[PDB]
Amino acid sequence: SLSDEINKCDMKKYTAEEINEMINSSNEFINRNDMNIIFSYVHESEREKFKKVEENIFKFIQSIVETYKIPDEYKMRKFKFAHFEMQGYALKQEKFLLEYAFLSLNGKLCERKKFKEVLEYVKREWIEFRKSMFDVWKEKLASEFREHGEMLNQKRKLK
Amino acid sequence: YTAEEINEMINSSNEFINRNDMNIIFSYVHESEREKFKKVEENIFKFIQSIVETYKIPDEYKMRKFKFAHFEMQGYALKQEKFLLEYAFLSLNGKLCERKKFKEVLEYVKREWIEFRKSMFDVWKEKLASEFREHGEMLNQKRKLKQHE
Ligand SMILES: [Cl-]
Ligand SMILES: [Cl-]
Ligand SMILES: [Cl-]
Ligand SMILES: [Cl-]
Ligand SMILES: [Cl-]
Ligand SMILES: [Cl-]
Repeated sequence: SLSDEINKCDMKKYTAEEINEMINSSNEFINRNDMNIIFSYVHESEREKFKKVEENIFKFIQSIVETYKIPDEYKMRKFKFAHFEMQGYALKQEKFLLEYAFLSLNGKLCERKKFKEVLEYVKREWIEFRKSMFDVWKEKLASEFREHGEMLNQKRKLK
Repeated sequence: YTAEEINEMINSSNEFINRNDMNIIFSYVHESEREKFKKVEENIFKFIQSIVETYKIPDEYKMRKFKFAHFEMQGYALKQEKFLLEYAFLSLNGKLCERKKFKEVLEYVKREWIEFRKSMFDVWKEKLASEFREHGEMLNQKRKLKQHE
């Protein structure tokens, strides 16, 4: 749609031409800003292309769904869990490539102080993530189960 | 890998840290956060068990909803790990790099992603095709069985 194009044009930070220009620059060295811009563009490009692969898989499985008149309940539940498994494999691939890029672009050593700072931030963010997850999912499932339980009691009272 | 070994490594008097240690610490930390996440899920599920018993909700509904919630939570946990891996990569990477070397790394990352995408397409077409074709065939057979009364 039109609004999706306007919202994207109004948000664009990088072009493909800019990125190719940066990659192909005659400059012997490349600074952290330019490296971050390129990795942000690449992360985004790989994220979009991955989604197109998932669409193509789901379009293909749709042909089997229609051949065997498979109900939507089964189709959507299986598509949902497959999406999760594919995300899982993509994270594992990105993890290896981030480690590859980290070791290839830097020296053998890093300041222990800086490493300890990053590590303390990761640990604090995980505690914060876990607290939030507890509160969010406890409420999501409580409402869903309490509601379904009220619906059952209704059907039970009727009989 | 012990909790004493990793605390010893982080608290080392050594001014710098090598790859071997940095990876052995991030592996231990990824594992520790993975265990701690599972404890949060258990706590949620224990709480929902109280509502299950209050309304006498059947196990079939309970387990199916717990399975789906698990995958949604793990989905958010993978996204959180991805952000924190990216955070650590950008924070520890140096201010300058030889452009030649950067271009080489970038060309490798791009080729690996093309290879990943080709493989993923094929692998997941096969996993879901077999699963759906099998479920479909069993549905037709169950339908013919009821229709032949
Ligand atoms: Cl079904
Ligand atoms: Cl990557
Ligand atoms: Cl470094
Ligand atoms: Cl499972
Ligand atoms: Cl992490
Ligand atoms: Cl890293």
